[PDB]
Amino acid sequence: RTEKIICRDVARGYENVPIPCVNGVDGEPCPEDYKYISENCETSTMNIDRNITHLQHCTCVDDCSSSNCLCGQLSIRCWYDKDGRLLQEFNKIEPPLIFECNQACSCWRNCKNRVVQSGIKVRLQLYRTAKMGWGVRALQTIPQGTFICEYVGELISDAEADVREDDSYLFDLDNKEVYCIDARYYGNISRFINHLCDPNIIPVRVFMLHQDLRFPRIAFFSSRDIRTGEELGFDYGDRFWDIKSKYFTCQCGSEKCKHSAEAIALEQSRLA
Ligand SMILES: COc1cc2c(NC3CCN(C)CC3)nc(N3CCCN(C)CC3)nc2cc1OCCCN(C)C
Ligand SMILES: Nc1ncnc2c1ncn2[C@@H]1O[C@H](CSCC[C@H](N)C(=O)O)[C@@H](O)[C@H]1O
Ligand SMILES: [Cl-]
Ligand SMILES: [Cl-]
Ligand SMILES: [Zn+2]
Ligand SMILES: [Zn+2]
Ligand SMILES: [Zn+2]
Ligand SMILES: [Zn+2]
Repeated sequence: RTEKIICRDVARGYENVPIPCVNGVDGEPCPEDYKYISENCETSTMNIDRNITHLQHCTCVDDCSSSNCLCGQLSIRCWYDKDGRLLQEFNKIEPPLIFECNQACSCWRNCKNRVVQSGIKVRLQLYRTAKMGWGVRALQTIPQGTFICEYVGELISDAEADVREDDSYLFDLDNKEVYCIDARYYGNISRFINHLCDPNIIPVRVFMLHQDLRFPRIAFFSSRDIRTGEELGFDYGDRFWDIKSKYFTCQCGSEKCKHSAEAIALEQSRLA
């Protein structure tokens, strides 16, 4: 059985780079049960605050690399280095909110605080995994702290999420009324990223063209150096697995697996 290229670009030209789809495992064609979108969509009135006068913004007359950048200060500091990668000191456990520069800033569109809004730069592939359906892998080495892709989908209310049958593609935007990104019907490449118990990417809340704090955009950055061919994955969290472990178990394969049939059996036994 050969590896076949089934789609030259699942994004249909909407990303900076093509994202091909291949299958070397089984006879499944390229997934078509969803609509690919490169940016979040709305299917109801969300009333996002898009008032330009409500934007906090910088007065920077340089490239925004000084500690005088208001946008950086909103993030404690700008966390991007000269090549757009998170600093080694970045809090990978409890990430701060990132405020990127925006249309109200005095700075230029190429300033040092515009990583997420510049879109996908790394080379990714949608591929058929052995045991986890479709997944997303790197076609190249990716240093720690590199922006990968955004978690994109349909913005829905908590109450709408509570009525959705298929909850397998939900990303929660928790706050203190709350919202979800549902990637089931409308999503980007991130909808295909599997759970790994030892993750190589972390989600980060970012603000760009608006600063309505109810609607952070979710940016995945590598949490360590990623090798060519390595499957991308993040921790779906204990909530997902509480609901789902009764239906299927984790196939991540890691010695550190917390959600496999074996690991679940050890915990059920260790309970006695
Ligand atoms: C199965 O994984 C998740 C399920 C749900 C879920 N599920 C059900 C919807 C249909 N009803 C009948 C029962 C609940 N509801 C909600 N929310 C939003 C916040 C809390 N609200 C009070 C409840 C509505 N969030 C979820 C988040 C999930 O994983 C997120 C991480 C993994 N992603 C990245 C793949
Ligand atoms: N570690 C893991 N073990 C087993 N199945 C997983 C997994 N991570 C993700 N999945 C599967 O993928 C769903 C999340 S959506 C991720 C893409 C999915 N593999 C697909 O083919 O479309 C989960 O509900 C589960 O069905
Ligand atoms: Cl094609
Ligand atoms: Cl409102
Ligand atoms: Zn600035
Ligand atoms: Zn700037
Ligand atoms: Zn700015
Ligand atoms: Zn696992």
